[PDB]
Amino acid sequence: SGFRKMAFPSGKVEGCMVQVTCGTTTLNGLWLDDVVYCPRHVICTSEDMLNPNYEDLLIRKSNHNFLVQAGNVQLRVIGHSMQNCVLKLKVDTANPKTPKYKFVRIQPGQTFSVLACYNGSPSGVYQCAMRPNFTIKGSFLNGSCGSVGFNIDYDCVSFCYMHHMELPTGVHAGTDLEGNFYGPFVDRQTAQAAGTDTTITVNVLAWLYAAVINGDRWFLNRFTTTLNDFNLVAMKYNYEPLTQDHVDILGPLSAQTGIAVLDMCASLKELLQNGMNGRTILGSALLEDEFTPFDVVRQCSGVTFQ
Amino acid sequence: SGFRKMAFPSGKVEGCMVQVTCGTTTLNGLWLDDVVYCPRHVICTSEDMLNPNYEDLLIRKSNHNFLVQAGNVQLRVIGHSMQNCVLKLKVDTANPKTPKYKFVRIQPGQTFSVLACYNGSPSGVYQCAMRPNFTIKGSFLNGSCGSVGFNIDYDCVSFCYMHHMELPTGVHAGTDLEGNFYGPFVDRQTAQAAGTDTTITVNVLAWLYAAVINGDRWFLNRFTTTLNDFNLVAMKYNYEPLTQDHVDILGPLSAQTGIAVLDMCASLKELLQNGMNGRTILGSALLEDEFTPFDVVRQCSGVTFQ
Ligand SMILES: *[C@@](O)(c1nc2cc(F)ccc2s1)[C@H](C[C@@H]1CCNC1=O)NC(=O)[C@@H]1[C@@H]2[C@H](CN1C(=O)[C@@H](NC(=O)C(F)(F)F)C(C)(C)C)C2(C)C
Ligand SMILES: *[C@@](O)(c1nc2cc(F)ccc2s1)[C@H](C[C@@H]1CCNC1=O)NC(=O)[C@@H]1[C@@H]2[C@H](CN1C(=O)[C@@H](NC(=O)C(F)(F)F)C(C)(C)C)C2(C)C
Repeated sequence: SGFRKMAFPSGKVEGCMVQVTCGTTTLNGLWLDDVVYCPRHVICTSEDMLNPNYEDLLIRKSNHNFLVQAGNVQLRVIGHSMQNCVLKLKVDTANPKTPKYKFVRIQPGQTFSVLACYNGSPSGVYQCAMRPNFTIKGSFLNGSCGSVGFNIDYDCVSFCYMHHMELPTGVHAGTDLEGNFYGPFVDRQTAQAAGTDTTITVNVLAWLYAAVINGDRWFLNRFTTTLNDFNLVAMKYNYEPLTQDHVDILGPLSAQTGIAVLDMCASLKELLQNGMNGRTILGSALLEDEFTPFDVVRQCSGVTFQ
Repeated sequence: SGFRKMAFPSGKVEGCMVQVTCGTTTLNGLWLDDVVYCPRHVICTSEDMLNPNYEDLLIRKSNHNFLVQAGNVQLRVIGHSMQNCVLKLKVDTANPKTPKYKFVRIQPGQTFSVLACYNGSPSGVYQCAMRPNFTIKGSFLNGSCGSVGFNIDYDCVSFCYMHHMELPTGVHAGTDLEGNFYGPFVDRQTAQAAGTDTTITVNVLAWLYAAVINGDRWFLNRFTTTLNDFNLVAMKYNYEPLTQDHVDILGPLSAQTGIAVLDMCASLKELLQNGMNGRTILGSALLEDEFTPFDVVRQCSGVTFQ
């Protein structure tokens, strides 16, 4: 038992990180086969990013303006292409440490691991969720751009995020590995707002199930409720509406605990309406919404990868 | 900014994990140079662990009773030695993926990363602290024994923990890489209590500093206090006493924020005495004590390793 925010093992991604320099700007890139991916604003300078014309900027730029280093070793760039908000640099050496991999665009409420990197070197790894408003609550300093977020499916790495920016509220925004932002963000230094965040209801439920599984059951009450009625209370607290797809996704946890989703919902309604009363659930004094059902299933079944 | 429980990148340890089998018992071992380390109770069976005589058990045991696998590849064991609560199996192949490494016995209040493993394969990585009472609050299922805890200093891996058991309170216990338990625990299935846990005061302060650094400063009051007076309140809440060594260790954070440790202490005293009032600090509704000053320094400066 016990319950921790767990990240995937980062070994397979660590071998893919490199440093990309264009003039004085340095950030991280991702080296897969003979291609390096990084944010296109590597080609901008720190003090003129208010509203870049990326096309014009990129036009002063040749293959040789791009310094790519993997550890000590410099790579030769033989080709460059802009794709949405990402630059792709063709290099002359396939990464010998390339994992099996794909590129996926994740959905709001899914989780993934971030390998936070500086100057192309790994600093740390943590787990994050794509919020409903397509931000993440990461931990990212200057130099972190180009750090990636991923999942591991057995031996396969699914890359889903590349870091680009921090928004005024101190949350973070970025793209998929095709260069397309999650959310309405753009890669210029301008005031940009995320909308209202909402709680990922299905995640909160999974976490309530994990609680039960771990023996923490104080909050289970003696009521049940309806989807419709639950959803009336959900909406008022800025919880995402629960659908029957959510109910069915929780099926394993439901089955494993013997507690029907709508019972667990009733418990949740009371926690929403009366707060925790200074108690904790799995050591937390707030309702956690950054574990998917899938996450909970695996931390309570021991899923492995390498 | 932002503030996350961050683990070290796990790549260098992932290449060291193997599966160790003795009869029907399987757990994880750590393969460094030509030696595999694992818990000695790999030689016991699931249902007779009430009070093993490890010496007698080990005596029915020969090199060939030990099945060591690294992925598909079986390793040949040419020698075995019991050291305290660990078994050391000499193998005929040096791990080609051995990192630079040392073995350290950590102190209560230090943090480290855990690579939780099953059947010799990595499942996940998270950060943990050695509690004052020498437990950890991990996330560990059946099969997790032999998973290790570590730090990275630049390119060097310092192994500090090997997992052994879960205690009745749902916390976890284990040894250093020499086989010596942290705390008064022993490797038999018997009711065993950890004493009272205490909060790691210096960590809570570092986390208050991280809060300030991130712009979350609501809790800063207009008082100061004395070590002595602070310590009077500390003791009543089961906080570890703060010493001048602690004060001096917080020096970087102190200097970087302009807030003297004893001011921050005064703020902490009020939080202890009046609670948070339903507010949060770095998104938490409790006082976090699992980040060292060192941890905070690095998540707020971008320390890298590979
Ligand atoms: C990342 O590492 C990058 N740094 C640089 C430096 C250059 F010189 C060129 C290109 C890049 S990308 C930055 C990561 C953030 C630093 C602080 N926390 C981080 O996550 N990303 C940026 O600095 C990013 C780039 C320009 C302005 N950025 C921002 O993140 C800024 N935010 C915003 O303007 C907004 F809209 F509020 F989000 C800011 C104020 C620096 C935090 C661009 C968006 C291209
Ligand atoms: C680990 O993976 C191991 N499993 C086995 C299985 C065998 F057949 C032989 C040896 C081993 S070591 C176990 C990890 C725990 C399982 C549940 N959560 C875990 O962290 N470790 C043990 O099962 C451990 C070993 C015997 C009894 N152990 C306990 O952890 C038990 N706790 C206690 O008895 C005490 F004192 F309360 F702590 C228990 C009740 C199974 C959780 C020994 C201590 C050698």
